Amino acid sequence: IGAIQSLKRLVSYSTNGTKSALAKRALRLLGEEVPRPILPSVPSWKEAEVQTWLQQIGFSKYCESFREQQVDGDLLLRLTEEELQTDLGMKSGITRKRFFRELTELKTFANYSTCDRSNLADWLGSLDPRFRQYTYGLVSCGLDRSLLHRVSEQQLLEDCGIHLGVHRARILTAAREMLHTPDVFISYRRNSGSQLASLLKVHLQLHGFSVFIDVEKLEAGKFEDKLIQSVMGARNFVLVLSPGALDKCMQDHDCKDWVHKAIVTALSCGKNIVPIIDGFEWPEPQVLPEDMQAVLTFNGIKWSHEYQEATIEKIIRFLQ
Amino acid sequence: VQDALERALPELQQALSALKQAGGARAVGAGLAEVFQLVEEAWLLPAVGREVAQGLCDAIRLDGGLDLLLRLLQAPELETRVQAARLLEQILVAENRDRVARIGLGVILNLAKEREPVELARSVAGILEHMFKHSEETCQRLVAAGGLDAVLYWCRRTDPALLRHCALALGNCALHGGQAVQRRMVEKRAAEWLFPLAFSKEDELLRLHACLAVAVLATNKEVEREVERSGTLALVEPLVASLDPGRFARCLQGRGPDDLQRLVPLLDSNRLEAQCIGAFYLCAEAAIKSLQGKTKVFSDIGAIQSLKRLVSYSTNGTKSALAKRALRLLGEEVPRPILPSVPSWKEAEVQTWLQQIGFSKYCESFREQQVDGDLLLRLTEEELQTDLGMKSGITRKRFFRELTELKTFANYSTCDRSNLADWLGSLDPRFRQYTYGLVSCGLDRSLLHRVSEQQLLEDCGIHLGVHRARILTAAREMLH
Amino acid sequence: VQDALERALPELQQALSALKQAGGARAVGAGLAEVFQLVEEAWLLPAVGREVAQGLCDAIRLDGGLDLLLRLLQAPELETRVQAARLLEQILVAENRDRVARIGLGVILNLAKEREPVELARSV
Ligand SMILES: NC(=O)c1ccc[n+]([C@@H]2O[C@H](COP(=O)([O-])OP(=O)(O)OC[C@H]3O[C@@H](n4cnc5c(N)ncnc54)[C@H](O)[C@@H]3O)[C@@H](O)[C@H]2O)c1
Ligand SMILES: NC(=O)c1ccc[n+]([C@@H]2O[C@H](COP(=O)([O-])OP(=O)(O)OC[C@H]3O[C@@H](n4cnc5c(N)ncnc54)[C@H](O)[C@@H]3O)[C@@H](O)[C@H]2O)c1
Repeated sequence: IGAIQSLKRLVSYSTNGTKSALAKRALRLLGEEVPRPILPSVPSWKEAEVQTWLQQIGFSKYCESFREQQVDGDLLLRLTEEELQTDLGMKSGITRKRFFRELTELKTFANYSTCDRSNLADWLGSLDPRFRQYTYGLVSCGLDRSLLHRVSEQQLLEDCGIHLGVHRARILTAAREMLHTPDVFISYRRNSGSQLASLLKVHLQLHGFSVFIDVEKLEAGKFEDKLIQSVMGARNFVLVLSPGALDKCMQDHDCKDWVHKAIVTALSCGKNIVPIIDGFEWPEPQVLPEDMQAVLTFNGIKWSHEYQEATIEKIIRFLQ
Repeated sequence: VQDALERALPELQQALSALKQAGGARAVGAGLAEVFQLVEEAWLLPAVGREVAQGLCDAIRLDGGLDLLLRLLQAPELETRVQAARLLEQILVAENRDRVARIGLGVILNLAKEREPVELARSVAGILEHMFKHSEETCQRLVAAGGLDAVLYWCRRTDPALLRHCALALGNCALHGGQAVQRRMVEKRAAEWLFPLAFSKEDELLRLHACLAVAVLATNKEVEREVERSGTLALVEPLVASLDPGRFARCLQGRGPDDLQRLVPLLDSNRLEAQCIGAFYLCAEAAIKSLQGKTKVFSDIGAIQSLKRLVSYSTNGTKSALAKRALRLLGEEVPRPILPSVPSWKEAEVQTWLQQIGFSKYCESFREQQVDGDLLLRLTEEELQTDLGMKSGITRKRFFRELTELKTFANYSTCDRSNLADWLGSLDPRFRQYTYGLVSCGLDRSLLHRVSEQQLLEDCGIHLGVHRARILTAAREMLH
Repeated sequence: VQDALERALPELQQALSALKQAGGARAVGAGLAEVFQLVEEAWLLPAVGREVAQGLCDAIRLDGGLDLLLRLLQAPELETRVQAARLLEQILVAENRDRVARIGLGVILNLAKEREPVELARSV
């Protein structure tokens, strides 16, 4: 009767685990082997995936034909009548038409994530689910959603390779009728201030606040060429106070520590300094140099690791 | 080999009978601890305990203990719940994952809502991590429900192992999810939560798996804009440049051929960070497979020709050094970087370009015809078919794909007067192949407004009419 | 052919061990002068010292002395800076240039800003 090849098509094109498990059990209780589920990224196929796709659907005669010609997944999506007839030894047009039916079934169930920029396969699928075979043919010509209104019928015939004129008319009709300086600077300590600074940057960029990070990237000998351009452009300032944050800022009477440079630059600018305390006691005013003693008079915010959302909202209520 | 199996089967029989028989409050957790300790003893055997641990997981599955663990995950007590979760974490093999996809989905998903204790979350993150590796249907059922939100909330923690489990969970979900799964991750900003996971200087594996997840999300062309707006691609290349693959190859015992096929389209997706991640991982795992004797897997899958394309078309020193080290640790030679001045090529550079990309059969064909770089840029269908003995159109089409890749990365300084290649590149980066075809006709920026379609077809040799229409439209609307 | 290699390897081993061990203000520059004088003796051999100088640059690279020179280029003293620069000038072979492109970019670029003394600039 021929239910075995239909079960092989169920296994090789499965989007459900139950029918695939039942088809694998049905092919296991019979006398033949079970096939494998194919990799959907067909433009990412090498030669072995093409050979496996040949072995699973019933083209075992033409396995040596594609291997000598070195046909990968990029050449399988772009194969025509003449290359099947002359170069591949597939002289019969009925065998070629069965191969194009299997190619239609393959190019329906395919992942085009490596080349589709504007999600053209879902545009083709919203009209008719058999239109998704020309996704590679329209993407490989350089098209997207913003360029289909200037495409003609000859460009779909010759370049995109759409042989049916009804599909060309429907694609043209549907293409014509419905288509047409950071703000928050964060200084942190190298030892235990990286994760809290990155977490503050993520929770501020969830609300659209542009945040500059990587002070340590500018610690490669660049003295003041980019720190001034970062802080002068920064609308606000966040001082991550790790446990032991201002230890290296004590007795630094030569302006060598980078966190001390950030504090002196922020006090020279006069920006809104918002300290973030993560288990850190307030240091003495007299042990710090006189160019940074004003940081102890700003309204700091204590950090809670299990109640972070209200703390981030309190930070957002204390910014511009 | 089979002695550890005969030592470990009846002990787990007695332990699973004790778990099935006793239903107390503290002896059940003690039995779970005994089974989990025997699992720890099973996985820690050098080159023995892999098949032993797979057989013991098969013995747990065939006894019915997986349904017992699914019952104990719904227990109201916390201690037996965390021991049942930590026992279920270490037994998720490819035969158990089918059973968990059949029944166990929805029970672990119920534990994904309880997020406050750390001892649940450290194991449930690993359970979801290994359950993202099953299929695309399980990825859709976890992302559409509250399975992705649990990982994206647990990325806020400071646990140096739970963040590893979350990084591997997002990486496996990006590898095995699909189009709609990547859309529901990135539209819910899953790439932004990897930023503390890509920067944390406490662990080195954690940043690597975070940048792996970032690169696999960045291999999708409909996604790359929000990933560049996330800012996590800037931390990939200094991380790969600052580390050495030999130490991370000695630290890790490799991955199978199914997972090796996931690292290959990282190199052919024309993004710098994804190519660096793929070259680093294939170099480390090529060192692993060169310690063993199974280096024929890369020739069966085909990553060697992609590494040769990385070396022969390198614009970065780090990915080129990693690809040269990966090809050196294998059994073949490394290629040389080509000279970009293709109109300045003589015959020997053309022969070298043939030898580096896989046209060793046609090396004697171009030498007798005296094809230099000027004739290589101006080669067509008929000269390949008749004069060069390349009768097959599929071989000609592979040669034109390699010619497209060559004429994309080419120096035209000897003939381009008005910088036409940057004019072609500003529209579409695949338009730079016709730079020689438009310059060789005598054109520049001040003459494209009087060019017709027939002049682009016959003289410039543009075979695609869509590209002809776009070039004519851009020549008419913005030049003059 | 290989006699100059066997004469020049343990002397550079002792000299790079003296550069790695001593961290003074004037003996380090004397060790840099000894290494640079042996480099001058290495490049001035008729049709012999090419592969010999390449092997000695490989021996300097595999010992870790290139990172030592990159550390001494960030020294606050001027004399050890100019001897480290003049030593780094004569050892830039195609295998060393990969290491300098990996790490050494940005340290030499920092010396590109200091332009007034001639003894730095002639070597940089
Ligand atoms: N030390 C540990 O605690 C430990 C170690 C490993 C696994 N586990 C547990 O095991 C479960 C996951 O294991 P898995 O089996 O599903 O892994 P997996 O299938 O997801 O990863 C592939 C593994 O299979 C191996 N492999 C498969 N085919 C191979 C081949 N042809 N040649 C060489 N190697 C091949 C690879 O080496 C690789 O380790 C999890 O529960 C995990 O916690 C624990
Ligand atoms: N007298 C000196 O002080 C002296 C002389 C030479 C080099 N150096 C130093 O060496 C470094 C640069 O040397 P380099 O090796 O990088 O030079 P290079 O590679 O930039 O220049 C090419 C050199 O390699 C030789 N060469 C390479 N392949 C050859 C081949 N197949 N056949 C014949 N000759 C071949 C050439 O003769 C030529 O001298 C610098 O630091 C420079 O100061 C110093």
